[PDB]
Amino acid sequence: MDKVQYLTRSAIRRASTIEMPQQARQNLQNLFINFCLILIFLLLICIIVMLL
Repeated sequence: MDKVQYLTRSAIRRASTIEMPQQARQNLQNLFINFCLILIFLLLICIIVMLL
């Protein structure tokens, strides 16, 4: 790596934050529900496997 490091930095930062600063902020919300889903369900799936 040597050029793909700065080329990528400007590929998303100067494209996904200047053209969709209002949408990207709202879309990022999906990261919260996804983690919370996998974070709370990873425990429930164990209740049935540890009993049946």
